[PDB]
Amino acid sequence: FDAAPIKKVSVVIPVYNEQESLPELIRRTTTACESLGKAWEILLIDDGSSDSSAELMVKASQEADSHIISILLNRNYGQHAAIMAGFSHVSGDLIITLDADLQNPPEEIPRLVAKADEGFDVVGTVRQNRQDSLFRKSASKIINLLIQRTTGKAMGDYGCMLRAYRRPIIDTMLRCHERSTFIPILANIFARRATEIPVHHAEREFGDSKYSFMRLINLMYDLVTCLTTTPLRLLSLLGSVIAIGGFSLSVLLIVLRLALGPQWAAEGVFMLFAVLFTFIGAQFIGMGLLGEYIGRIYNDVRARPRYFVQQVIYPEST
Amino acid sequence: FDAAPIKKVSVVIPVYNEQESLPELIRRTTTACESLGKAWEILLIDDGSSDSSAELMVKASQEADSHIISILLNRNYGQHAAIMAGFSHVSGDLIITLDADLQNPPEEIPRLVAKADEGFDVVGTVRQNRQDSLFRKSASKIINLLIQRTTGKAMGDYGCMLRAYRRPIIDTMLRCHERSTFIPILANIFARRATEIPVHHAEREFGDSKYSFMRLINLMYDLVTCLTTTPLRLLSLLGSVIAIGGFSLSVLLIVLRLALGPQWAAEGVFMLFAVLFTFIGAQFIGMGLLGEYIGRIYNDVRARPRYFVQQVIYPEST
Amino acid sequence: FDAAPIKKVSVVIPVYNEQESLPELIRRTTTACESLGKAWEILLIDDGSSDSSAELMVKASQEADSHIISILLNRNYGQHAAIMAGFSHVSGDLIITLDADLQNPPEEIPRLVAKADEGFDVVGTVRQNRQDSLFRKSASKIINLLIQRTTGKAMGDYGCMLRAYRRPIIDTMLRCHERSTFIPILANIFARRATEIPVHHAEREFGDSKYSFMRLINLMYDLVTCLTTTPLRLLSLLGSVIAIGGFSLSVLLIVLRLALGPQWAAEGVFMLFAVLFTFIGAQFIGMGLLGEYIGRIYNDVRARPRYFVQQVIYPEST
Amino acid sequence: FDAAPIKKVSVVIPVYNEQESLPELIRRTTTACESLGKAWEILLIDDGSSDSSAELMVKASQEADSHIISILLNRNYGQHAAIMAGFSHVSGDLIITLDADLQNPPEEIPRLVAKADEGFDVVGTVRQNRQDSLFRKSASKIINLLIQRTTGKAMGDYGCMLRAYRRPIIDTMLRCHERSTFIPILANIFARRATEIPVHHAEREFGDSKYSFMRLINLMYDLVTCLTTTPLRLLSLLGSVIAIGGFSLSVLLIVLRLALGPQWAAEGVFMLFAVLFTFIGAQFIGMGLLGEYIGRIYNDVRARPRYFVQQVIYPEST
Ligand SMILES: O=c1ccn([C@@H]2O[C@H](COP(=O)(O)OP(=O)(O)O)[C@@H](O)[C@H]2O)c(=O)[nH]1
Ligand SMILES: O=c1ccn([C@@H]2O[C@H](COP(=O)(O)OP(=O)(O)O)[C@@H](O)[C@H]2O)c(=O)[nH]1
Ligand SMILES: O=c1ccn([C@@H]2O[C@H](COP(=O)(O)OP(=O)(O)O)[C@@H](O)[C@H]2O)c(=O)[nH]1
Ligand SMILES: O=c1ccn([C@@H]2O[C@H](COP(=O)(O)OP(=O)(O)O)[C@@H](O)[C@H]2O)c(=O)[nH]1
Ligand SMILES: [Mn+2]
Ligand SMILES: [Mn+2]
Ligand SMILES: [Mn+2]
Ligand SMILES: [Mn+2]
Repeated sequence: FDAAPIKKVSVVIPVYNEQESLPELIRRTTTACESLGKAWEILLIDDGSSDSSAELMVKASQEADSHIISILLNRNYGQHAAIMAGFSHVSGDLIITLDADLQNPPEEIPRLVAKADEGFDVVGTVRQNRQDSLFRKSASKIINLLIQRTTGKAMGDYGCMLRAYRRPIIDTMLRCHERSTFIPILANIFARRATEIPVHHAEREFGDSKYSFMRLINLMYDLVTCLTTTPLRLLSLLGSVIAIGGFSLSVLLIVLRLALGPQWAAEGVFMLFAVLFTFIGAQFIGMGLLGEYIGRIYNDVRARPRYFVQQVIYPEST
Repeated sequence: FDAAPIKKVSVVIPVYNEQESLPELIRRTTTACESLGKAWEILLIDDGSSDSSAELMVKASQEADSHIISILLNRNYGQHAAIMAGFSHVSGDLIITLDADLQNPPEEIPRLVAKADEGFDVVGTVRQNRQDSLFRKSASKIINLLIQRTTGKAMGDYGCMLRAYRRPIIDTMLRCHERSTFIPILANIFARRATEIPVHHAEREFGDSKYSFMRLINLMYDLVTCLTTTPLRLLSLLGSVIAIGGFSLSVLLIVLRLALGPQWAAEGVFMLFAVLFTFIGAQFIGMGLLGEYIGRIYNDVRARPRYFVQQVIYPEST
Repeated sequence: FDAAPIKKVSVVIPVYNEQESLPELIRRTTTACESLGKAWEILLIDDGSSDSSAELMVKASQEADSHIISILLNRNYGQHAAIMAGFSHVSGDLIITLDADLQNPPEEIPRLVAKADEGFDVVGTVRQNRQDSLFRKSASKIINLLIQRTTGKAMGDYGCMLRAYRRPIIDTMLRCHERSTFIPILANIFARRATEIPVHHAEREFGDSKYSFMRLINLMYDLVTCLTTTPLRLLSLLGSVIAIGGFSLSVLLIVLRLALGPQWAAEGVFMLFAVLFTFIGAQFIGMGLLGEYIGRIYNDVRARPRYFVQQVIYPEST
Repeated sequence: FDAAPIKKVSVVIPVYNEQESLPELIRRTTTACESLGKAWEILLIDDGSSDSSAELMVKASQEADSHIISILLNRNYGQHAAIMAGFSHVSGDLIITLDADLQNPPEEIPRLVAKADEGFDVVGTVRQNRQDSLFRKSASKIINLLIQRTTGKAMGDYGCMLRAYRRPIIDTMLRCHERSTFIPILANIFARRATEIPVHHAEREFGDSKYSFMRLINLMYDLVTCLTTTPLRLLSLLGSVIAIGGFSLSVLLIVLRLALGPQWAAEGVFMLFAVLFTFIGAQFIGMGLLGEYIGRIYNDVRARPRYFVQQVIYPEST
């Protein structure tokens, strides 16, 4: 777990129509950062805000002895794209991500900085006081189950964006080819050592959440497609089940009619429907056959590392 | 909006079986360009013309003190491919695109040059006197709706090829991997600042329009495929609707028959048809599942920028 | 048509289980090449022959003052792959391709060399005395129709491998990414100027043709897939036709039953079948929608030139 | 078959939850390697073992005068990925692969080393005493049939991982783009000369086999997808068969009804079902049409060599 000590830190905050909370956010974040006794930097990214957020950001950047860098984008690209834009400019050894709605307490930064200074590459967080509602709860349960099945371990909370990373992870991720990503998952791919911290949560003080239904469906699709290619494998299973059922039912119908003779007027249509079901299952099998190669192409185009080494131990003589 | 002043301009005109209009076009364009009081250049591209257009082009290029460069292609590749070929040779700071049928008045060039000299990267145009016909009007309405939904702003008129660009945009676009493109849309992807101008329109004086039905369907397909990958997402919605309807209808049939007893001779076939509809919906869901990964692969292969920066504002101390 | 004069020539002959014809082939080819009065070279490629062809090839290469180079492959890759292997070693300015079964008269080489020396990049050939049989004739007719529709001109005869190319074409083709190709078509993509020559044809003197039914189906698939992506567009047309027919038939059934009342006992099943046909057509439309993006990806991965320039004509002052 | 003599050898052993067999394995492998009278090296790779295997590996590496290198991975990637990780560090001229369960006798190493020293690039092995059970036997029969059909020769036994390779093969394979591979097959792609050796087999002394049902299905899929793209071609054949059958049956029904008049009450539904079957076959044809291009894209993205040269024989004068 040994690592070089941290001497500078950077903070990345995506902003999108959050003029109401920005004034308090700036003061609280500045106080928290100054409480570290460490060199600090702040970067604010405007994801195509329609309100006056950009004006406040530039005004803050123009204040005397200001440590705030303002970055403007020509349109709305998304939260993670803005985070990548922020990463492209950071100069500190440790990177902190934070939300602009102020639901994440800025006062938790020093704990993350300390734990990362112990030597850990990636430090996560878990919301001890987490709202419970059937939709979010079920989604989180299924998503965490899939994540632990795939990665081999559970990360506690994936939806919390209050996290810390070291610069090498940022440099590694920034060179990836894939255009769409989920930063918390993509970070664990290159992490040699990880930990977590409990933190408390609060509701947004002003405005409304920007994640609508479609903007949430897109996020779910991105997450699932970034995790695994497994869904392409269930089509063949479903087709096999349907085909076996149809074939067995047709054979049983033939045997029953031969043994007992005619029974109903609509017997022939039933046999034809059974054959139709068998063909429909064969169609699912074919689609899964296509999906296998499609997934292979996707993985090859992605060009992720084929393996990751945790450490190498040579003897006294190489 | 500050930018370096313009000192040279270049004009690109695709030619394809337009011998009738070329003589007048050359004179009018030369007069318009000379009215600028600016260094000017003209490039004519032959997109595999079958008539004598190439002979007229070479003769014009061979005239004394001629500023016309003639470029010949071994076959018909298309309008935008010819425009790219022209861009590959331009030397001026500002680039002007114009049609050879002379429907676009060459006299509007100085206005575009002046407005671009103000500092704007991309200057468009809008046809104030635009022909109205149900086909074109509906197509334009739907296309503009989709464009404003995707890009976030409307461009006024996409079908008008009388436009201006600065050289950096040309260099950026010329290095893109994609083989098929729509220049007006691809230009806005890299534009930091854009404007528009009203202009008048006229019908072609000679000949007939070269865009047939199939040559228009191909253009529509290219435009839609260059805009977005959304169409791959509607298949799953349609499948979900069909499957839900079929399942509900089958359950209702079972409940009704149990409550009221037999009602019709053809009841079983109705249940079988309901099951068939459910499976057919599942098939659409599977095809959409494939489409998600196909779109991901397409975007990754394209390799467009993940974000574009409008400007960065550091404090007095970096 | 001006070009540098030719001073050396090279000949490429694929060999695959042709020991019977090789002795006569070597003598006739040597005589023909020596009749040119030009520096000449010969390359023989063994495509994994099971007979003693390799032994004869090496023996010929080991003869005193022999101009024959023998190349052996670890397995059977195909005719065009062997031709590419030959191209990878040629040193002459002009390249000649010839078959090993001796159906192509070696005595026609000097005519090709002379015509190429006139300046033409690519010289083809046409079989004046061509066997007629329904299978081959219909296949050639349809293939030539498609080729002339796509490329814009007809090449006369595509199945004749007796052809000539200049070295720059070979170098251009050899750097293409695509693993499967049809050399005659891929050559015309980069040819600035082409011509043809009539030649006579004969049946193979010994052995049997190596192209079986499956080995011919694979060749047809390679040719069609190298030509165009159009076949992916007919699925949507077929689906549209089927859906329109089904919808019209269902509406007509409803109208007729309302106007005239009940007519048959099996009316409901007919309506259900009409709805089923409509959905089946929608499925074809969806598959074509997928095919559009698949073809786009294929073209982008291929990375062929976006345009080819025949010549550029600057004025007296650049 | 001439090749440089071997002076150093390396051994690669994947380890995954095999603490029970590791102590005996280390001693037996050390004795076998020391019996060669040749410079030797050993590399142990931990594929994310949950038991104490890593502790034993590091302890062995820390022993005085130890020739064992221990490599740890952050998670379970697979057997072949671990073998690739081992290959990334080997320094010897010849590479030996061995299993950790000790079913492969380590005493067979010197025979492989000697035969490879004769000059062969790749040396395989065949299990003379092989367990027979319907599942494994049928799978091996079909797999070997497909392998010999594709590659042109049979390898004897593909499931035996006790094999030897020279360093150039390792370097060639290590630069391949494909993320998923089957090492024995991928090795033969670049092998100029290969041989085999009989060896005896034994059951694992401790623990249980780690290859479950799903972990075996994934391996079968990887093997088949690495071999060939043929499965995408059978869909069109099946569709053609179904469509021809349906069309013939419908025509026969029409002819029979016209000749003999009405015969059954359910005649119309039979004709409709025949039409439905024809359309279903057309759907398979379309899916195969898509599969052709998908396979082309897969092969192009893979970027394997278009041909491999066994040897070149120039005359006395080049
Ligand atoms: O398109 C978007 C949506 C959100 N955000 C930012 O992401 C954070 C999450 O805000 P939101 O309230 O939507 O998320 P919630 O906490 O309600 O889940 C905020 O800083 C937003 O400004 C953004 O930059 N772009
Ligand atoms: O394959 C084509 C079709 C058109 N054009 C050029 O594109 C412009 C548009 O001409 P057209 O009359 O077809 O378009 P319209 O103005 O009628 O929409 C003209 O300069 C044509 O010469 C071209 O270069 N290649
Ligand atoms: O897999 C193959 C098949 C053919 N050929 C060569 O291609 C030419 C064509 O021979 P074939 O008689 O099969 O073609 P045909 O003239 O009958 O169409 C001959 O030189 C063959 O040796 C080859 O190199 N590899
Ligand atoms: O995910 C896996 C599965 C197996 N193995 C190793 O591969 C070899 C094969 O072991 P197993 O007993 O599963 O194969 P079997 O010989 O029973 O077919 C052993 O050295 C395992 O440690 C591995 O490294 N990773
Ligand atoms: Mn919020
Ligand atoms: Mn026009
Ligand atoms: Mn022949
Ligand atoms: Mn075992």
